[PDB]
Amino acid sequence: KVSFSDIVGLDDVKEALKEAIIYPSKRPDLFPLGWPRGILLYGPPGNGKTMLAAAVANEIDSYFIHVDAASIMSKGEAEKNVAKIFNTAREYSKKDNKPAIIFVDEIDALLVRVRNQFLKEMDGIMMVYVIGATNKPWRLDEPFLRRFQKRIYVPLPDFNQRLALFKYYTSKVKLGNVDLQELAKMTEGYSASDIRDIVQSAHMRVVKEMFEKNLSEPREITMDDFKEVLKIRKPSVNQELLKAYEAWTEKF
Ligand SMILES: [Cl-]
Repeated sequence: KVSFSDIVGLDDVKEALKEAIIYPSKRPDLFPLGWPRGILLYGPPGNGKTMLAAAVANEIDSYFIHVDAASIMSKGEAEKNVAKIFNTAREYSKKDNKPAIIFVDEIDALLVRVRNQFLKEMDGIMMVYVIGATNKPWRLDEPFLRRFQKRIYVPLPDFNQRLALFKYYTSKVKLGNVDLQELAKMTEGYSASDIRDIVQSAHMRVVKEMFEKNLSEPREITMDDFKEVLKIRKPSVNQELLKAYEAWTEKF
């Protein structure tokens, strides 16, 4: 569904995806020195890596093949599955004159037989892209990383993104006099998925009250409800984990 224009902020992430995938897919003649087919999206979990990847496929009218690495690693059947993913990508790309994107969620789960088969297919496509997503980029060894020449940090949401997230999630519920700009100010450090969880939990407070009081509709959610949720629900990404991303980035 999603396109770049549905996505608030992330201007640097968008630019880096345009440079790596959208521009060369639209104008391959403008990249005579070549371009990477392996894009690594990395950073804290619950920040829209999957949605960014889907949005890229929409921008370039690509086929999108969504792969979860943990499901491949629990199949033998696994090498066959890796081969079949890349060959489906190739055959559909050529047959329809259209790029194909293989999105591999939790790519670090591949970590050696599957790892080796995977890298051989990467070398082989080098119009198919592989976007790998990880929140543990330190788990990838340097040889593995050499097939991913574009590495993009996807950050925690900033003020404008948090505000758009609250607007989106709360449009589904009944709010009282709740200033969404102040909820966004108070949530510096929380991830996109923490924000969804905050709204769900604030709604759960009023629903639970409605049942306990035997009423038929919940009351409006108030600022008091959100603050009570934020006392218990802390950012799921702490300072330690964030400095690990900075250290990995400067190193790589
Ligand atoms: Cl994510």
